[PDB]
Amino acid sequence: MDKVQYLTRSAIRRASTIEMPQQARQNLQNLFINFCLILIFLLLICIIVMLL
Repeated sequence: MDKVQYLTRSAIRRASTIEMPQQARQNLQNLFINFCLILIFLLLICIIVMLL
């Protein structure tokens, strides 16, 4: 790596934050529900496997 490091930095930062600063902020919300889903369900799936 040597050029793909700065080329990528400007590929998303100067494209996904200047053209969709209002949408990207709202879309990022999906990261919260996804983690919370996998974070709370990873425990429930164990209740049935540890009993049946």
